[PDB]
Amino acid sequence: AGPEIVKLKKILREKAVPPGTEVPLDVMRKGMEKVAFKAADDIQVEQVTVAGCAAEWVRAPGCQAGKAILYLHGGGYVMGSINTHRSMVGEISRASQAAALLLDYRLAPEHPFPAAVEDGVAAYRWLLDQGFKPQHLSISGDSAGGGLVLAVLVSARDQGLPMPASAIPISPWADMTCTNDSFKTRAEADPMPGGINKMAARYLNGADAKHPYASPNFANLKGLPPLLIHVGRDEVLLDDSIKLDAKAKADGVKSTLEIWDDMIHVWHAFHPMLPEGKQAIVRVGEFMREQWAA
Repeated sequence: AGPEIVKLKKILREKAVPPGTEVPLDVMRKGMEKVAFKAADDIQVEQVTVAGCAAEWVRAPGCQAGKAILYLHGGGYVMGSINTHRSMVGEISRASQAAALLLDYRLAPEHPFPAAVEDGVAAYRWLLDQGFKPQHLSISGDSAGGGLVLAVLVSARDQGLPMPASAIPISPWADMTCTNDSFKTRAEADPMPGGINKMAARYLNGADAKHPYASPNFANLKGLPPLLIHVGRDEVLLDDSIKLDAKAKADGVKSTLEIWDDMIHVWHAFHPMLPEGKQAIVRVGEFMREQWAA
């Protein structure tokens, strides 16, 4: 284990709210906003509106004309924004030499499932309408946002939309039942989970937790484009990614799973102080670019 991850783990444990204290949603939202990394100052940004949602085009230096990432941010379907994610997304734009469309999709409990999926589908539709070719498109996202990547592809496929060249779920939450072994197995190693059930409850609002667009580990994934799945060994959501990968394989989908030893939930987001964070982002961009050559 690098010294950075050890130090980051320690920091994350100090700051965590003890297990079981109920933090109000508005407190969690504001906290997440207040601690958001500022994006690199060579990242520029352009505010647009897409499918009735605020979005930003997030363009690092070196972007290729004609290419785009639909980016779907994490936050358990209940929090996160353009602000919480602009930094990391700017580094994914840098690594993939493509502009990212960062969508402020509708969040539960105000807008429960399937609002976020409708927003992602419509955003993808918007990109095709703007004239981006599907073979020039990628979709990526972290945590809740990473399951939503898969939910969007499935829903889009069902609606006759063409698939993009690739998809990169980062630490995807793709199974709202939260029953996988790793919630027990990886819980000690994970400094980042009865709070994950509250999110699920807020998102679902009574809907089937095995609904394909809520929990794409139960969806038919046939026809989806090549996947890169990043997950940390040291995370409660390990099993979501292992099982996602197996599902995709079974379903005929080209899938590459990288389990990064010693890594935590969306360790990418800590790229400013974590060498592996930077490395994993460079890898995401490498894969998007590889898939854009094939």
